[PDB]
Amino acid sequence: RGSMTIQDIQSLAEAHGLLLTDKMNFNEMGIDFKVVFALDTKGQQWLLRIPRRDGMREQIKKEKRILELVKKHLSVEVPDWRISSTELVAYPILKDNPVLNLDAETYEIIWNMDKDSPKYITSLAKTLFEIHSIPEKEVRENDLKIMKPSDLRPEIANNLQLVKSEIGISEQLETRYRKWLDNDVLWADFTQFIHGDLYAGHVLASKDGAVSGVIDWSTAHIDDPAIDFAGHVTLFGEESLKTLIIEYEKLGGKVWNKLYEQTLERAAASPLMYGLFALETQNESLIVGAKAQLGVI
Repeated sequence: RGSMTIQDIQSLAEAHGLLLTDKMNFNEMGIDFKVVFALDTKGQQWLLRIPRRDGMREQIKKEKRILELVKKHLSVEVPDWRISSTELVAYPILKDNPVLNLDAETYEIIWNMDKDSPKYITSLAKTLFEIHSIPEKEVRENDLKIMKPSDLRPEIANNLQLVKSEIGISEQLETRYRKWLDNDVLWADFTQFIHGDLYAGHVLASKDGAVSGVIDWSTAHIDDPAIDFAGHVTLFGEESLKTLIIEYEKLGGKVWNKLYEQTLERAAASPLMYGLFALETQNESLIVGAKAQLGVI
């Protein structure tokens, strides 16, 4: 970006009680945050998230609350936000690398783990169980979004009609979403605390596939549990999804007979959810990417 120097970053961090070496890497793929991998003067590795624009205070305080809450309930590491202002978010680096990363240029998937690892399935299922176990009372106490079963279909109906109007959508994708909305028996009669964007990019694991951490908690709220399975089906396939649901159930994960079906519809609905995102932001580059996934390109 060249928007700020290492000295500018050292000054920001020092102002929040963090003294940084001049050894820094950048990740500029984030639309909301400039990301920095930094070293403090004791050799501790830090992740800095520096907001790209003003107005993100509510977003940052909410994620802070979410991390404080999930920290009490998960066996795996989550970011420990020791700094959290409108100017800077900072946490010490966690134990393991993400399951995959994206090529800086092309956004090609680079697997850090053997995708076929069954230790990924057993450990991911345990984490899913602990996240989904987080009590509603505690969620309400933290002023987080709570979607009830009866809220889900109205909301997605409104998303469909909005995205069709503003971005456009293929006849085949629109009819799949309409059939999904009318297919009552797919929709669970309970909602649970979910990560809200749980896919391999946000899961930290050893090379053998043992999940040790989960990052990027900004989207966490009470909603359709199937949202937390959707990101698995794309990258790992339907057989792997079946193995995961079974492993989840064995732990006492609350399922229904159509969780499988709902997950596939949720995954097939990524282009609609990206439509929504790209539409709020108003970034023209993002709207064009949306059109492509929605099949109007």
